[PDB]
Formats: sequence, C-alpha cells, structure tokens
Amino acid sequence: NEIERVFVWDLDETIIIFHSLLTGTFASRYGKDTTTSVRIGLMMEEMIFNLADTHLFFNDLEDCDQIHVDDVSSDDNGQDLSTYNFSADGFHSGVDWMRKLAFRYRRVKEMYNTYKNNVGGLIGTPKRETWLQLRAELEALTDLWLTHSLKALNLINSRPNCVNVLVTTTQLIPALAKVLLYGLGSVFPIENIYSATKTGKESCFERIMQRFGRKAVYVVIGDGVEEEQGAKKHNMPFWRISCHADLEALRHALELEYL
Ligand SMILES: O=C(N/N=C/c1ccc(Sc2ncccn2)o1)c1cccc(Oc2ccccc2)c1
Repeated sequence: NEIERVFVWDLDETIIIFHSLLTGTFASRYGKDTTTSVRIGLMMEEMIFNLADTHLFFNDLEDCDQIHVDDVSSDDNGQDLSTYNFSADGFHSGVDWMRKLAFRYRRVKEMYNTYKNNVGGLIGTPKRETWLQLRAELEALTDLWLTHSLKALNLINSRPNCVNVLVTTTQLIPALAKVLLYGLGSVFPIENIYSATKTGKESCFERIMQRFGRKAVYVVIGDGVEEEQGAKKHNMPFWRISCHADLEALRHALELEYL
C-alpha cells in the first residue's frame, strides 16, 4: 500500500468491551451512580445485539466467528445477492456451506459501507433519538470519552500517509455492530478490524504487520495489559490511554507531527 504509519487501536475495557459499566466497578472508580450506569449498559448491550440479530446475521455467525471479514473471500463466487434469500438456503448452525457463509459476511460488509455515516437510515427513527439520547447519558459519566477519542482518530484518519486499525477480542459481528453504532465507522474502514477472540491479540498484531510490510511505522494505542505485552514482544511503541489526560497528549503529539 501507500501507508507509511499505521496506528493499532485496542478500545476494549473502555468502548467495545465496556464491562466496567455492567459490573458497576466503573461507577465506583469514578464516583458515578451505580444503578444508572448499569441501566445504560444494559440498554446498550440490547440495542447492539438487536441489530446484529436483524441485520448482521448474529444467530447464523454466532459460532462461526472468523477473525477478518475477508477471510472466506476465496469461497465467494461473487454474485448479485440483492435477491439471494438467506432464509431459504442450506445454512444451519462444506464447500457449498462456506459459500453461504461467505455471502453473509459480504452482506455484512455491504451494510457497513452503506450505513456507517447514516445510522438513522439503518435503525429507523425514533430509534436514533432515543439512542443518541443514550450517548449523552453515558458521555456525561465518562466525560465525553468517545467524543474525545474520535478527535484523536479523525486527526489520524485525515492524514493520507497514516491509517488506524482496530483489534478487539469480541466476536467479529458484535464488534462490527458496536463500531457501526457507536460512530467509529467514519474512522475505521471495515477491512481494518480484527477479532482476537480465538487467536489472541499477538497473532492479530503479526497478521497486521504482514499485510502492511516493514517499511511502515507501527504504533499501538490502547488500554489494559493484553495488548501491552503483545506490542512489547513485537517492538511496537505502545501508547497507554488509561486517563483522560493521556488522550489530550495523544492529540497534542499528532498536532505537532511528533508521531
Ligand atoms: O465514553 C465511553 N466510555 N468511556 C469510558 C471510560 C472509562 C474511563 C474513562 S475516562 C473518565 N473520565 C472522567 C470520568 C469517567 N471516566 O472513560 C463510551 C463507551 C461506549 C460507547 C459510548 O458512546 C455511546 C454512543 C451511543 C450510544 C451508546 C454509547 C461511549
């Protein structure tokens, strides 16, 4: 490719897998209301899984959790599937089976590239007003974290020589449902999302470097410890993102071309 610097992101523990909300440990650490925080997380995890079951084949692709969306691109005899009836094919729970599985991921990809900047047309209103109301309800507890990290991502996405990728441990379909909904679709191309569920984040890191080559600068930006050791044993500069002030430094270091 033409990319010079690649930023690998691990937005779990804060955005994708925000398990601190549901356990209530987030509310205790930051001194917020426990009951309200869990209610926002329980509503969120519902509207996410409700979209994956009615749009992204969550029940079909529940166990067949791949790692990249283009993995089964070899069994795809590319066809106009605007008429392909998924409810009446040989799918259940396999060269003729992998083709039906591969079509579904391309249909998932079609939904991503189509409604990633127009969610209100994907989930018809008022499901947007109620759900955009949910953002301010949560960003009022996290001090606009998703908005803040979107600034650091758009400060990278607009650079033609720089790019960003995402490496989470959720299954690919639920992770795509969150990235689509949460608004991270404008900064994350769907071809740059990896699911470290069965393989771990280290193997997902090696898979990224093999794609972009050695002439590029790889930087890891995330929170937690799983990707810190995965970025250390691959000599990739790790960027902690725990505090809110650690993000202001990430922007200020990109404003001045220090990265
Ligand atoms: O903001 C978000 N997480 N923040 C997490 C976090 C942990 C530590 C800190 S820093 C801090 N500073 C001061 C006080 C508290 N914490 O932030 C978030 C996560 C997911 C989705 C999300 O948006 C939406 C949008 C639409 C619908 C539903 C959610 C927003």
